[PDB]
Amino acid sequence: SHMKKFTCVQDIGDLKSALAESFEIKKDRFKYVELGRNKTLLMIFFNSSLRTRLSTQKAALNLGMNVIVLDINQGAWKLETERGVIMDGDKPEHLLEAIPVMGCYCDIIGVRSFARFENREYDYNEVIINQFIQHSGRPVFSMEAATRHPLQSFADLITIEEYKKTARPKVVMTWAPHPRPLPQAVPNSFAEWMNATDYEFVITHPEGYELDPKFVGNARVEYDQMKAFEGADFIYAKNWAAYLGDNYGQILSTDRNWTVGDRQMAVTNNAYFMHCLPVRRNMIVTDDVIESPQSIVIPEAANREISATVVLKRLLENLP
Amino acid sequence: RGSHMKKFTCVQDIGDLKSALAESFEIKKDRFKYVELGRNKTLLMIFFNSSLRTRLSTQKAALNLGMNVIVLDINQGAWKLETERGVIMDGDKPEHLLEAIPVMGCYCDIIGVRSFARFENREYDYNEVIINQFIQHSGRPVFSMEAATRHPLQSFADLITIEEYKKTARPKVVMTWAPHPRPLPQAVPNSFAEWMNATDYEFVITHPEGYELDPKFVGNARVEYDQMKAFEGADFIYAKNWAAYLGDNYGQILSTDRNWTVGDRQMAVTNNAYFMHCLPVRRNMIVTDDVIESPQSIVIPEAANREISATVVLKRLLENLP
Amino acid sequence: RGSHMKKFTCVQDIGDLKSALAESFEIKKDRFKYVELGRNKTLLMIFFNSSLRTRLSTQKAALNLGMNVIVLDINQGAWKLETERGVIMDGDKPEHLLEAIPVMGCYCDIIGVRSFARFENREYDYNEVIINQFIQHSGRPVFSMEAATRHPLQSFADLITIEEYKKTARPKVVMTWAPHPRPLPQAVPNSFAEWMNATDYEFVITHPEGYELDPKFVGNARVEYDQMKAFEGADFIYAKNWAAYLGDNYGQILSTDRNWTVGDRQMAVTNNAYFMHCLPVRRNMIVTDDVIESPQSIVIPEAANREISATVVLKRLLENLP
Ligand SMILES: CCC[C@H](NC(=O)CCC(=O)O)C(=O)O
Ligand SMILES: CCC[C@H](NC(=O)CCC(=O)O)C(=O)O
Ligand SMILES: CCC[C@H](NC(=O)CCC(=O)O)C(=O)O
Repeated sequence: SHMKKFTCVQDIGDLKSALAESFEIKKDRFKYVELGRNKTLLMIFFNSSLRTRLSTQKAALNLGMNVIVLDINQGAWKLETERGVIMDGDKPEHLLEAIPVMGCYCDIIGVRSFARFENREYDYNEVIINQFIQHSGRPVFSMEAATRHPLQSFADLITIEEYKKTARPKVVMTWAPHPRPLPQAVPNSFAEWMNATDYEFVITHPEGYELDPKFVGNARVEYDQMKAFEGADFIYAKNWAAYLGDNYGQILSTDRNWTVGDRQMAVTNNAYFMHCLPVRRNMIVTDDVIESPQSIVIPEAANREISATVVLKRLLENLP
Repeated sequence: RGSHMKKFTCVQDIGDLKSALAESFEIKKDRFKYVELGRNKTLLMIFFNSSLRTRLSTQKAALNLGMNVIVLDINQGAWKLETERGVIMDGDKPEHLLEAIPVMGCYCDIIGVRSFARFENREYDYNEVIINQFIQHSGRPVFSMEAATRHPLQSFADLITIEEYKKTARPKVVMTWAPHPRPLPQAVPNSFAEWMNATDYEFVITHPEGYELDPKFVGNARVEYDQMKAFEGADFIYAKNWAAYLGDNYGQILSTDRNWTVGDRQMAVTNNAYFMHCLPVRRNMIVTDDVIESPQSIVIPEAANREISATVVLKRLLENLP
Repeated sequence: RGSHMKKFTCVQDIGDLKSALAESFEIKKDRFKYVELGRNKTLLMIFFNSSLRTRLSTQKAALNLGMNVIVLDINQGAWKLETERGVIMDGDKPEHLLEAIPVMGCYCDIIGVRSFARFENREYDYNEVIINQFIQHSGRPVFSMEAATRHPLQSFADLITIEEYKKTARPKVVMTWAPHPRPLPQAVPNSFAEWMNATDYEFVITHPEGYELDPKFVGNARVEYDQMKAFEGADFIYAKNWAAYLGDNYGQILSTDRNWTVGDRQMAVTNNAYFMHCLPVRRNMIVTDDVIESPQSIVIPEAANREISATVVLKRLLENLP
């Protein structure tokens, strides 16, 4: 109703009407194509992106909006994040001017800023995405911040609601091996959203990979993957670098027994396989599992356009 | 057949050249006549390689039809893609082509893909594996922005331009090889041969020994190893370099013999022939500064038609969307 | 002029400043008043160098008028261009500016170009070769997004903002140099001077010894080598760095004297002068964290005006298209 931003599941409000708007748009994609007329959306990327990048633009177009995609670093000037420093080097511009400026030429702003893993507090305080909310002078929405990825999660919800065979399915989020250290933003956001639902949500990961409590909530945590997978209805695999104190942003394991393969899927209740994507085949999941019919990885991606369209619509409706 | 365009990768896709030409000139005359046809329709242009002409003329084409445009440079703004299936993705690539293709198809209505020959495996390039995967798994109509072995958008523009300047019904069009510093794909030459072979033009291909093109593209086109003989009485000169193709020289430079550089020497022997080149062009390599700057050079009006060929193709595709 | 705009590279192109500012504030008031003027008209924005403000603001401006927009980053998505004629293109560059320019002109209606001075040859930069070749060969109206020696879109933005906040009819506007770690083009300064010199303002330029600008730009503007003196009783402080321009020091850094860094010390001596800067600004080099964050700083409302200057220029250009 009165959406001023979109960085967490709280901003979307009641999940019932949110899911209603979602399926309404899936049914009539351009129904609100006149809503965003003469409204401009500025998409800012500090990181790579295929899905968010494409689906958000399609989403804005579904609402008749103008779209400006800006890849800082590539086309603009490197930004100085720390205040008070003497800008006599690498950075030609300071985030403190850049943010307000960018806000001068748009109506809504989308920002993607991966966790830098330099300082756990700096990341978890979502300093950057917050400065955009504080000084852009425009409604801001996350395209993945340091600790959350609402647009993705919202999409994960829509798709599960879409394929679930029972009213309260067992949804198991599972960790998987990866060669590089990834943020825990996707995992945090998933947990955050599944917890807002009535699903039988379970989190499984190797020892040492506990996520932030404020995110895990009262979700059951199982250190045995095969157990957690038992009778699952949906498997949401995703890797994430450590989080606890002395290991923040670190790779503690690359154990390939966690790679979601047929073995683990067999113990499930013919569960569907999900994943936000990008996905490293034969690392996170076997070719067979991802290529199998229980894999709804694509319908999942498709819904990204919907979550984004719905969010964008709400944001527009609340514009002055 | 032209009213049933499901894709656009070769000359067969365009159907009757007569009507295809008719539309081309209709649109040259009235650029935004169909600006309402693709309203709320979205085009996704995907580049795996650099581009100026295709990049710019396709977007303009899309806009002439009122479409929405999204240009994506994989590698630059996205994640590197793994092209081989079955491999363990424990390295350089975060995403696999198998997921990327379908994903991309989710957010648009029509897809345009540019993927140059990689020259790593001839079969891989000539079976057009990549471009075909986009066709098989994208879920959308796909048009080539230059694949490994063809470049229909260009050749279509070439046909339009030749039909636009030709002084006779069946001119002598000579495609000539030229020296180049790097190994280039035989896509433009192939596609040119294919389109010209589809016309009633007197088509001749001239290149040094060792640079013969795939027979399926050469067709029954006369092949002349004496550049000066080929140029005689020509009405159009289509210069373009391409790396070797046969046997052990696939994707190799056999020579950089500057005797083939198109200079006033060869042009003189022609019937005051027009000079054409798809661009980019390395001056004083492929063609002399004098020739390319000469009034017979229609290099630009040629490039300009790239907008027309793309508009007609996109229009056909729109008309055949579900 | 102004009513017959065929380009926009310098202040003469805008014409009568009075009506120019009239349109500027008309648009600030009603941003999409002419959203139908540029329908089906396409704008091509070319970038040879980085940009945040021109890049963003120009697109917004175009969208205000309902135009189609294509942003192109040569080097990134296109092929590297050969700027010199007559060379044998057998290396780094696959395309020559001589084809590229005309080609780019084929797919749009209006062209915006950004080409920073290269500091390789003073005459080459001040003759504004590149920006002029676009004007000669694009076959389209060309507006500057910052050439080697001017940046009209910025200075027109500055004029709009100074007129927007000035407290008297003819304020004292001082443009002051400032230290920087790298050599920058004198485009912004030149351009600022040029626009100020066309106003009834009291214009003063202050910089270290050795940093005198091109006389053609300086005009009859007062040049004070004592920063503190110049700042005395100022109404506006327009800080900006620039590398040497005179003889043997073209494109060089003669000084990094931090006493010139605009701080509270200098602002103190002004008449509660506003602080301005085109941006990007290196904090604690050009200006103090405090001065820029101070309430006298109108750096952002200034930047916001970039959208207006570009919307007015684009509008005039549209109104003068065939
Ligand atoms: C609009 C100003 C553009 C430019 N500034 C830079 O190139 C600054 C880059 C740096 O600070 O290193 C200049 O001085 O002309
Ligand atoms: C939407 C997912 C984005 C990201 N994943 C990656 O960046 C994976 C990159 C890699 O595989 O190297 C993450 O975990 O947040
Ligand atoms: C439209 C032509 C595209 C490409 N050309 C190049 O890759 C030229 C590169 C160079 O000149 O270095 C080719 O030959 O297929």
